[PDB]
Amino acid sequence: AYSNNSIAIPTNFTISVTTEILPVSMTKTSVDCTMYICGDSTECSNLLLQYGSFCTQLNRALTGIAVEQDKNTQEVFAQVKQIYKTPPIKDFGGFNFSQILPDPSKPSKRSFIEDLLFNKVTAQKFNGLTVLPPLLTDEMIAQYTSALLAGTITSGWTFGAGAALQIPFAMQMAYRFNGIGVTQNVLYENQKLIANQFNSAIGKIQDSLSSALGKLQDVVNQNAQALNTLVKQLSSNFGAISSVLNDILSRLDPPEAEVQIDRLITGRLQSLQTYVTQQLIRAAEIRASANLAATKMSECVLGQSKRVDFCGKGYHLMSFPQSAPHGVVFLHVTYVPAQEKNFTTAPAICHDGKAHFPREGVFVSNGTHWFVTQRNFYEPQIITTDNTFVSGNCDVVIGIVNNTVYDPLQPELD
Amino acid sequence: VVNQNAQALNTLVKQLSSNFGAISSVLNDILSRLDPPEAEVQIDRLITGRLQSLQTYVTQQLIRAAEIRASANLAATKMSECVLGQSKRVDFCGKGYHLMSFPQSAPHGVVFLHVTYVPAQEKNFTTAPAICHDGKAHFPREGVFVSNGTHWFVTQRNFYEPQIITTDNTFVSGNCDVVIGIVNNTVYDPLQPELD
Amino acid sequence: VAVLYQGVNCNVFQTRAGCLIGAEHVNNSYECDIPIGAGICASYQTSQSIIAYTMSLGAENSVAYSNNSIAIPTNFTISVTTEILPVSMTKTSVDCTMYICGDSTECSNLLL
Ligand SMILES: *[C@@H]1O[C@H](CO)[C@@H](O[C@@H]2O[C@H](CO)[C@@H](O)[C@H](O)[C@H]2NC(C)=O)[C@H](O)[C@H]1NC(C)=O
Ligand SMILES: *[C@@H]1O[C@H](CO)[C@@H](O)[C@H](O)[C@H]1NC(C)=O
Ligand SMILES: *[C@@H]1O[C@H](CO)[C@@H](O)[C@H](O)[C@H]1NC(C)=O
Ligand SMILES: *[C@@H]1O[C@H](CO)[C@@H](O)[C@H](O)[C@H]1NC(C)=O
Ligand SMILES: *[C@@H]1O[C@H](CO)[C@@H](O)[C@H](O)[C@H]1NC(C)=O
Ligand SMILES: *[C@@H]1O[C@H](CO)[C@@H](O)[C@H](O)[C@H]1NC(C)=O
Ligand SMILES: *[C@@H]1O[C@H](CO)[C@@H](O)[C@H](O)[C@H]1NC(C)=O
Ligand SMILES: *[C@@H]1O[C@H](CO)[C@@H](O)[C@H](O)[C@H]1NC(C)=O
Ligand SMILES: *[C@@H]1O[C@H](CO)[C@@H](O)[C@H](O)[C@H]1NC(C)=O
Repeated sequence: AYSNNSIAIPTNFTISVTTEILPVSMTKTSVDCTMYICGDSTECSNLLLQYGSFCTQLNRALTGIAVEQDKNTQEVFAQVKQIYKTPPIKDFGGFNFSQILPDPSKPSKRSFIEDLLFNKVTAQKFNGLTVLPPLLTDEMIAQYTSALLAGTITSGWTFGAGAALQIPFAMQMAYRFNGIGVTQNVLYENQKLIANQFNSAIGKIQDSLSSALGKLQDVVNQNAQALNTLVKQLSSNFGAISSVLNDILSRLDPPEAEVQIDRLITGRLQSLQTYVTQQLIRAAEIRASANLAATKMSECVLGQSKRVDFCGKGYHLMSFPQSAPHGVVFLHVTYVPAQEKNFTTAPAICHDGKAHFPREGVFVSNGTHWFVTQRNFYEPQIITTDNTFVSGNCDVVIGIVNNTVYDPLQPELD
Repeated sequence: VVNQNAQALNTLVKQLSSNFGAISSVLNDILSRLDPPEAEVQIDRLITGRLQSLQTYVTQQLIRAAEIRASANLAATKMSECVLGQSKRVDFCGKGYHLMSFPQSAPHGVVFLHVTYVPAQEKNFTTAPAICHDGKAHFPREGVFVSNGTHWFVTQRNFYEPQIITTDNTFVSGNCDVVIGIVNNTVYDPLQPELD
Repeated sequence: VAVLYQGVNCNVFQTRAGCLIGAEHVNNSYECDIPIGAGICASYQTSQSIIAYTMSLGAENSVAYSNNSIAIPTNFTISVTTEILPVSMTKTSVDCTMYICGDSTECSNLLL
């Protein structure tokens, strides 16, 4: 229902925690050029000398892809070069943080949620398909995620722009409310309710991740499928008589075998060209996912964002990053007002003959009453001379009513 | 970028010298060592090999152009956000707090120069979330209450500046029983001697 | 030099990257300099030689957390920083006739 004289104001609010997943890197692979076309044959190298520039381009291109996974891993999990210790005392005002911070007695340095994500996560070398291992282990990555998680719980946002500064958590959350337009007294009046809502939403997340991940197994699926695709090409002919070079060499002198060897060479070289171009496109797609995740790391975690729907859904408060195989997991802590009530409203108020405009609030009315409240939450205040400012007369305002203003200087006259 | 272009050109030039299975790479030697009806297979092998080289060169240049355009759009957004006005995004106009920025030209590119605002030294202090005067709670307007341990002040959240606590720096919104951490300390009203 | 192998299981130093020949393993860890893989970073320090060590994560510092104490900056600095970005690349054009065919008529006929 839309009207020219009405407004509805939030009265309660709820907190909720939202998950989003993004891939960060992908399996590194290096494919020899000679071995794939030629096994242990000496004559198979000689016919390949004419195309030596193709082997040098194909070996250089997978190296240039190989360094990109190292830059993608090195740009998201490293916004600080200081490892912040984790305090022993665990009282943070009633906000129970026993799930995202890692328990010391655990033998691995993951916490509980990283293990749930680790359990959800799902000879080849003879043909020359080598897999190189990533530069960083999951324990050192988990050391970086533990430093980043500790820095928001200890220093707020002023540790990634400068040297760390301590601050209790009770003022950190009130600093986050004034950034979205809410007075801080709503935090100080209802801390136990939000703390138990935050603990219940963490338990809801533990139940939701345990019941999904459709964007972190596919990137492994594409590489494993494409590798089996290059495997099956070893048994194709291309209009040849056999699929094994030593069988051609064992049965027919080399001059009477060059017509089969060149026909196998062009086909296998063409399949290498296909595999290399497919890896270049997927690597560029990963580069795009990596730069976007690095911006979310430097935007949601450090500082607070003024962009609607950049971190979660709702008015963003905090984030808590986690680490899982080949990808990051963000945990946004949004704020969503709940109950509302319809009310009569007015742009301005005339009293003395001067238009009284509200400072930071909006004028509301209950019929018998006239109050002012903050835009994003209900709290009724009487009209005073410290809550409005005067400007001009009352004839230029289309919608104005009459109501008396109490001067707080009346007892000052007594 | 200059290195990548000079390699991509040099490989095109080097591929001219390979026969790709032929008995010579010089077209005039093909036309002199066979009749064209029998030299068409050597010419077609050179045609297929040079077309494969040109195909790979073109695909490589299409690939590089898309990344260069992505970097140009990123520099455009830094041009309209770092140079003009301030941003409130941290780690997107250089380390720490950013004030203004200064574009400088460079061959195939641009160099930005930020002016960063970084705190340095600090001092330890005993805080309080809120202060109970006479039944009412006094929350600071935008400050945070600090105290050396013998005097209580209020200041901004990023720079030291002691100021005497006053009724014009706090607003009341209830009582003291709903707030844990509140201390007992009186508040000065500067208007009382003005009434005398 | 120090020759490193990838899949070869053998100053021999055996790692998860392969077999490492010609580097003296030490227990003193440093900031990474030359990355090899699996957490191994080599350097040329003390006599000085090609040494092998497990990388050192960031730098340690103590954190101080209280339930009633705050820290307020009292001095500030001004500095400048640089960021380099490429905006364009060299424009090139290649003719489909001259590259494929030098001087010849049937080489143009075959390309119809
Ligand atoms: C705003 O919503 C919260 C959460 O529902 C309310 O908190 C509950 O209040 C009732 C009061 O009887 C308690 O029994 C519950 O335990 C509280 N929390 C839960 C888990 O629901 C709060 O009272 C609501 N406030 C308003 C203004 O209605
Ligand atoms: C936090 O929750 C866990 C799991 O229920 C519990 O074992 C722990 O004691 C709780 N800690 C606090 C501070 O209540
Ligand atoms: C708004 O509240 C008034 C006062 O109770 C009531 O008369 C009216 O029906 C309400 N309007 C809506 C939108 O329900
Ligand atoms: C608001 O709408 C009502 C019903 O159409 C109308 O009578 C009244 O004049 C309107 N007031 C303004 C300020 O437009
Ligand atoms: C406010 O009071 C003036 C003077 O009596 C009157 O002319 C005007 O119509 C009133 N407006 C209302 C009813 O809000
Ligand atoms: C800090 O914690 C200690 C131990 O629980 C407690 O005695 C003290 O009152 C707390 N101080 C504040 C202001 O929270
Ligand atoms: C503060 O003063 C009130 C009233 O005298 C008293 O009841 C309360 O215990 C005092 N609290 C402290 C912290 O001294
Ligand atoms: C290397 O070989 C030795 C002897 O067979 C064996 O004990 C060891 O486990 C092997 N290590 C690896 C990395 O395979
Ligand atoms: C810190 O600030 C004071 C007062 O402005 C000044 O005297 C002192 O030289 C400054 N120190 C530094 C680190 O520049």
